[PDB]
Amino acid sequence: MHHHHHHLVPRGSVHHIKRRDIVLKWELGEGAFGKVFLAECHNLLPEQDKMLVAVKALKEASESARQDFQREAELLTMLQHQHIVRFFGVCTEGRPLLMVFEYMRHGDLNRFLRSHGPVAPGPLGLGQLLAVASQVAAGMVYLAGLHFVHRDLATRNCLVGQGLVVKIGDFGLPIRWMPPESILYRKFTTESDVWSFGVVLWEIFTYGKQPWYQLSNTEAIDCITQGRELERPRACPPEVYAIMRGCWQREPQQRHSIKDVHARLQALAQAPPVYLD
Ligand SMILES: CC(C)n1cc(C(=O)c2cncc(NC(=O)Cc3ccc(C#N)cc3)c2)c2cncnc21
Repeated sequence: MHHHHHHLVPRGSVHHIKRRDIVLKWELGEGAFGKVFLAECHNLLPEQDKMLVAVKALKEASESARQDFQREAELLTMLQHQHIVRFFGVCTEGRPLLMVFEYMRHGDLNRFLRSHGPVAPGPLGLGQLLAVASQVAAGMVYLAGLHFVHRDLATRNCLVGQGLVVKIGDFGLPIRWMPPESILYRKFTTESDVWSFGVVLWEIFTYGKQPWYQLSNTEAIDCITQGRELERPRACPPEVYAIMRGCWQREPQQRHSIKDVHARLQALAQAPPVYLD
């Protein structure tokens, strides 16, 4: 499960939260092994007696998944950045085992883009789309610096919090977001993550449309492996499409670096370019 992260070694133990300090409210979702709940957490942060958090409950007993649980928690406690999901700790007293994360009030970024298409309710403007893209790219610069390969960067795996703050997580193959070498050879690197970031840019600029939406799963695999490129979205300025093309170079060593992609998006976000569809 975490074999590709073997080079990442924790400095310290995970934060432990007493079960009685967690008060479950309602389900936010499920999926990947499995249930996510909104909850109140007591005695976590000094500033607030009680605070909202998101709690993931482990389904398995197992005891293989217990080893995976501990390793996952150890890796998540290392990820400390403004644009990476914030992990608060575990609860190991009793069953099921719990993982506690920061509550991000606006939910996943894919749903957010779809519900704010053509909080402040309404369509997201160019400056806002660039700000979302810049934040994801900032998170990816941090991951590249840690030599951490995400492997499933997609808007469904990002969260939106207070003031449109965006953070990268992984809520649980995402073939449509993968480069040819990942599909064909399961080669996952900083370079395959940058290709997926180019696909995330495409999702942002299409307001959360599915990549290769016109194709079946089989047609998409073949088209990616044969070298076809996603079309420039209507809301996408030329400056932004050039970034996508840089992320999508067939040769991984030719792809633009995430530091340059982030710096370019910062430059555009702090402007933005005078672009009208
Ligand atoms: C969508 C919705 C139901 N939802 C889920 C929320 C979660 O916080 C969450 C739930 N389950 C598992 C995780 N695990 C991870 O993200 C692991 C991880 C992997 C890679 C990186 C990197 N780089 C960082 C972390 C987090 C969440 C919070 N607030 C509101 N809705 C939320």
